[PDB]
Amino acid sequence: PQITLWKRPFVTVKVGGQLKEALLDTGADNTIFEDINLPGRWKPKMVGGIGGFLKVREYDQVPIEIAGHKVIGTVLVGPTPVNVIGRDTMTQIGATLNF
Amino acid sequence: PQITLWKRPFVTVKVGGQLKEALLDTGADNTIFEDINLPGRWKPKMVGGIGGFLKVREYDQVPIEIAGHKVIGTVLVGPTPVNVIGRDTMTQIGATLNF
Ligand SMILES: CC(C)CN(C[C@@H](O)[C@H](Cc1ccccc1)NC(=O)O[C@H]1CCOC1)S(=O)(=O)c1ccc(N)cc1
Ligand SMILES: CC(C)CN(C[C@@H](O)[C@H](Cc1ccccc1)NC(=O)O[C@H]1CCOC1)S(=O)(=O)c1ccc(N)cc1
Ligand SMILES: [Cl-]
Ligand SMILES: [Cl-]
Repeated sequence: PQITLWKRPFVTVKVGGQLKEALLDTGADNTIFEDINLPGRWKPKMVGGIGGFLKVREYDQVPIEIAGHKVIGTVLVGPTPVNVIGRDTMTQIGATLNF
Repeated sequence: PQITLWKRPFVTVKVGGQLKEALLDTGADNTIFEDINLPGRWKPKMVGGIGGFLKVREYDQVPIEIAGHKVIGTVLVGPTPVNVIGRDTMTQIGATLNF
């Protein structure tokens, strides 16, 4: 797709085969969801945002699909106010910013 | 330009007569700079993200030079860890995400 930015750029995303929504966020290094339930053990991880630093759960090698693109990546789960697709995943799907 | 996302997408912009670097940020509703002097009146606002909220000054109808274009729009000013160009400004230069 080619999408403009008048509204928040949410996409449908299948993450661990569960159907969710998340914001394509070129300012996010990492991809983070609030309450998807991914199976298994996870690694503690820290992420930083406008307000400070949060402790999140890092789940490795998680399947993610966006726009027909099926990728394997790292997905954080933590108290983010909105689900975000970060640059890690966006480079895997060949996403670019254009103007 | 077509910007890939293997690194953080910084651009140089002019604001308040000064050259500043800012992150092209499709997750940011509005543009925010740290430490700039703008002349008009401002209004106090708050923005939220990862780790909580940030107090900013909202200046309305401010010029920014980004790429080759004069964009007039809202600019927020506050102690953001990184300057960001948000959707409010990117929409005015017809920026799009492509994937
Ligand atoms: C640029 C904003 C962050 C300033 N604001 C918040 C204030 O905490 C602000 C925090 C701050 C100080 C210095 C640099 C950067 C930030 N301290 C402040 O300036 O005092 C200083 C000047 C000398 O002594 C103490 S604000 O404009 O006052 C305000 C208040 C409430 C809301 N909702 C919105 C804005
Ligand atoms: C969380 C999104 C929805 C909103 N933020 C934009 C995001 O791109 C934000 C940009 C940023 C980069 C580095 C340090 C600080 C902030 N990155 C971010 O948090 O990266 C996290 C999530 C995964 O990787 C790490 S914002 O900064 O809170 C924000 C809110 C409102 C306005 N007007 C402008 C900015
Ligand atoms: Cl256990
Ligand atoms: Cl700068």
